[PDB]
Amino acid sequence: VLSEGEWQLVLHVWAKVEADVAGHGQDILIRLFKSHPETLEKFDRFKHLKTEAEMKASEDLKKAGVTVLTALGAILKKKGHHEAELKPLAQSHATKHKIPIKYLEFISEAIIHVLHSRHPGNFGADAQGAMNKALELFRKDIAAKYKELGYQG
Ligand code: HEM
Ligand SMILES: O=N[O-]
Ligand SMILES: O=N[O-]
Ligand SMILES: O=N[O-]
Ligand SMILES: O=N[O-]
Ligand SMILES: O=N[O-]
Ligand SMILES: O=N[O-]
Ligand SMILES: O=N[O-]
Repeated sequence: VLSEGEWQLVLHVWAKVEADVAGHGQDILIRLFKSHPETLEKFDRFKHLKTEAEMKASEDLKKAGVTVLTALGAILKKKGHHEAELKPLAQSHATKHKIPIKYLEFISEAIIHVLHSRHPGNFGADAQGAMNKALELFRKDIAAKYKELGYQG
């Protein structure tokens, strides 16, 4: 359970993300795909992209990134009261996309990497720790839902 102060660190850096969600989503998904190429294979629509340049020019990839961060933002803004939001997301990611928890770990790592790079004004050690705690809570609650749904994750 996060403190209100931890949530405010999370939401203060999230506010900067929201200045340009598309740009942040491109940097985050590209970092994920570069750092863990096997994750790109889950995306039928742009799994053929070969290079970072191709990835940056992909309007579909950009839209995916917006979709991810907007859904994650809505979850973060619930400050742990995210049961309703997590239901559909868990279901799709368990049953349709087949995203293992290990891959949610990799995207959390990519998020933290990009925020650290872009937002040193709002992402010092305390803020990074709060964001890690928020992402760990997300993964914990998603993992519990996966088990309910029948997916070993
Ligand atoms: C913070 C973590 C994540 C969030 C909040 C998120 C959110 C979303 C949302 C909102 C959608 C659209 C609706 C849906 O299908 O549920 C989506 C689609 C998808 N997500 Fe995620 N996602 C996350 C992580 C991942 C990861 C790590 C992968 C793969 C390694 C993944 C693979 C997919 C795929 C394959 C689709 C379908 C995209 C398409 O139609 O081309 N997601 N995700
Ligand atoms: O009270 N701030 O963790
Ligand atoms: O895309 N960052 O390595
Ligand atoms: O496509 N924005 O959630
Ligand atoms: O706690 N949300 O499943
Ligand atoms: O409650 N969403 O399946
Ligand atoms: O649960 N929808 O893919
Ligand atoms: O993308 N992780 O450093």
